Amino acid sequence: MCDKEFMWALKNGDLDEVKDYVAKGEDVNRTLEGGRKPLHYAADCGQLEILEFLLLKGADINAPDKHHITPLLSAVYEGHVSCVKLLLSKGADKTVKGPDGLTALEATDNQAIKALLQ
Repeated sequence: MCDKEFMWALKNGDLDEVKDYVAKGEDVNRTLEGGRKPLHYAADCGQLEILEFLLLKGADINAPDKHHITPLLSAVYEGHVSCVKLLLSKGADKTVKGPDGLTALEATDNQAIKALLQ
């Protein structure tokens, strides 16, 4: 009944706001938009701090089924890749849901993304 605050937080780094909601009892898997999880906005723009958060609890780091993709690639085409680093540190593999060797290979040419293909 208020996705705005809940959602507008993942992106505006209001990590303190998304932290209060899950403070209830593990609920890191609610499509706030219509077909996306709170890990795309956090990865796409979570000051790299928000992604590790809602991931610490559950782990939509792989959940994806209809999105046929995992959030590590979300940061890949973002230039942040500060998350991908501490990301696979948990696993998240890299091609566990992408097309194929795309992951970091066909994703770009900067040595930061290629860091995940390491």
